[PDB]
Amino acid sequence: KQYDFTHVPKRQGNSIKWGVLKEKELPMWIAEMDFKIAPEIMASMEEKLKVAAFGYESVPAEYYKAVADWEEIEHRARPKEDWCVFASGVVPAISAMVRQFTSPGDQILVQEPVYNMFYSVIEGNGRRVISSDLIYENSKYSVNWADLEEKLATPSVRMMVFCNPHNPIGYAWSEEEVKRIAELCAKHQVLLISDEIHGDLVLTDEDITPAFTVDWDAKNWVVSLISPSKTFNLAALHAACAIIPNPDLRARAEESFFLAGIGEPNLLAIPAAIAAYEEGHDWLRELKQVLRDNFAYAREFLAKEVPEVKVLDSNASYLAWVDISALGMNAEDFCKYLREKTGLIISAGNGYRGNGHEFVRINLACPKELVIDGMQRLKQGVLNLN
Amino acid sequence: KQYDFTHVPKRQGNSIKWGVLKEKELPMWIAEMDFKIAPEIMASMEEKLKVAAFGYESVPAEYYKAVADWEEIEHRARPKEDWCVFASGVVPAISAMVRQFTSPGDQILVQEPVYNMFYSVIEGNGRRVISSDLIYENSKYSVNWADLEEKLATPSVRMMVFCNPHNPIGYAWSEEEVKRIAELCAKHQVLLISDEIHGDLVLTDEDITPAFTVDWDAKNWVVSLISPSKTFNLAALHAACAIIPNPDLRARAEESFFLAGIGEPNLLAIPAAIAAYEEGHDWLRELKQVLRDNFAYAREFLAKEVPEVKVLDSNASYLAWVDISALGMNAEDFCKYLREKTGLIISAGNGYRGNGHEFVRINLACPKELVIDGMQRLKQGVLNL
Ligand SMILES: [Ca+2]
Ligand SMILES: [Ca+2]
Ligand SMILES: [Cl-]
Ligand SMILES: [Cl-]
Repeated sequence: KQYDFTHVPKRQGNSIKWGVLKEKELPMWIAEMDFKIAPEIMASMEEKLKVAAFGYESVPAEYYKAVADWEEIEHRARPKEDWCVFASGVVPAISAMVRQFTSPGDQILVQEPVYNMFYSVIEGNGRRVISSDLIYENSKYSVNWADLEEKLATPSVRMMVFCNPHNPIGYAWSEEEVKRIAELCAKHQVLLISDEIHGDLVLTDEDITPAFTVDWDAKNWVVSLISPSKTFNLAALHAACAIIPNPDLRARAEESFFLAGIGEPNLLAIPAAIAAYEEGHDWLRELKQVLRDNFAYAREFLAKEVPEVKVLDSNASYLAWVDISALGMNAEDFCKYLREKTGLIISAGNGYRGNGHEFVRINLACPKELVIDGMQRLKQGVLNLN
Repeated sequence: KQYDFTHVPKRQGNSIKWGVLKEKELPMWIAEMDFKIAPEIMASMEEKLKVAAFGYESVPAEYYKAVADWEEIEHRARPKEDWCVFASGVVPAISAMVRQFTSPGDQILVQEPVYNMFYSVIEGNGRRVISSDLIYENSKYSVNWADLEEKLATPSVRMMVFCNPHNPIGYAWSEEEVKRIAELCAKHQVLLISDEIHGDLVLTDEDITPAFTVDWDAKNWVVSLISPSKTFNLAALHAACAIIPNPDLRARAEESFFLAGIGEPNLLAIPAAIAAYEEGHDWLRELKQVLRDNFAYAREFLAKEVPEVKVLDSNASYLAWVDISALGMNAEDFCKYLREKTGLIISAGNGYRGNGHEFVRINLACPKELVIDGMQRLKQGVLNL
């Protein structure tokens, strides 16, 4: 390989993932990777530090050009650069747009189970979550299209937060799916906020369909949100981008980002994001193969060794979604037991709502040696359930 | 000198201060310095980059300890470490608190002329600015205390955004003034948001009185906002700290920061702020020597060579507030003219409201040679009018 995917980066003491651990505990919960970032990103960060003065920065045209170039090359989906607006994070941009584009008490639609932060930003802002729950049958999730449309058609339903690809299930929607969702939203005058943060991590020979690509009959109703954070192991960089084709919505979102204090870059966001999006292609290619290898190992190991659990077929993300229903234990209980008995720390599905209490989420973006250790621990934990 | 106050940092192309300038142009407008940062802070940033993976960060106890040690050493005012809450920036924290601690339509009190971004975050959020204007007489500003109180006691006036020290005028309020303002707010059930971002830049023997030092029960109505950003030339670091003695108000503020997306540090904020506040004392000491020398030169030069303008007396900040009323030109017009004629770029007072249309603001946090150049350009501008 061209890059290092074998050694775990040594963190400083205030790391969430690696701080405040007990001896020999193995964290596989929170969505950050245990790989070094692309050295091309590191080089840009080092060069920027050498300025040795960190005053106010603008977002340059080159930022948006980088975003468009990356989407073109990786997804054959080139947005117009004028559509693009810097924000310091995806979830903060969602929070700002909740406040700008809905009123207190309004309902915002999601598809449960889904990323727990969506509930926080909706409910924390005094909006109300409504779900069109994903249907779970024969170990796969699907949409109830009539139920989704009925809910979208509700007067008080004003926005849809769409996870594309969908976390935690790891599903990159088909083109026809994304188009149908956009069409339904536009039809019912519902803003479609498409959170595309996992969009570079499709592991099959498929690709995402960014919301911004939909036909002009619906394109004015959509916002696509992307960031290098998940793709490149840069949660703390605080660089993201909203892609908003409608100019009036775009102006208003931009104002909302400035109000929230999320519209101006920190001292690294610009050079580091530009380096990721212009020079990170090769590193990503290699990462995807490391991830495929890890998922293949996990799937084979659990199928053969722990038939009590079922790793869902998923096509995107570095997070495995594992049906633990056959164990007959609430996931929160199971994960607490597992950590106590084995030191393995994985995420309980409960906070994703939907049917999440029957699932655990396992982060596989780590060296193979850590995956092996974790699988062994998970097995021992299930075996010891007596 | 132990540290470098003579070379201007060479910026990348997206710098606001230096970014789009004509050859020859001399920017002395926006409040960032033309000095390299303390090497101790650079060292901490370099060390952090070694991690080469930048996942999620907590705020360590060491961060609050650093803040408290800094305040103790530099201001003789140690906060309890428990009072402290990280935020990604002072203005963004003010914005969050406007939304959490007031309702749409409420009035938020300032003292004009004052930092223009206070108006943006009040009005943008759908609150209404109200001012108790600072009275300008005999080349000095003062407070109209009866007017201030009348406004604070108005039912719809819910918060005061208090600039301590006051930008753009450069005034570090006395202990008695800060205590009085806090009392007035508390008595009238108004939250005092004390923006203390210029507090480490008092250039006289005077020192700031942080709002968190006021006696109980007024103390339960105050929030002190600090940051290494102005002190250390770190605006883009996005590290700040709210100091909030009232535990319930503090928890609510923290919640508001997370809700807005400004509660989580970026991948440099923690080590860099810790370095600044633990190891930055000697650099700051030397900086104040250079700033005093710069101000002394500007005052001497303008008194002798440009009697048509008047630099107001100020005890804090690296920004000079200069009365240009004798020129008989709106400040915005004069600054445009000045830039065209001489290439000097200074801030028109208009945007600070109050009586700012009669003033210009000049940033003196640059090498002495740039100050000498800029003062000469100013002279050239004024005399050629
Ligand atoms: Ca193929
Ligand atoms: Ca076996
Ligand atoms: Cl709207
Ligand atoms: Cl309140």
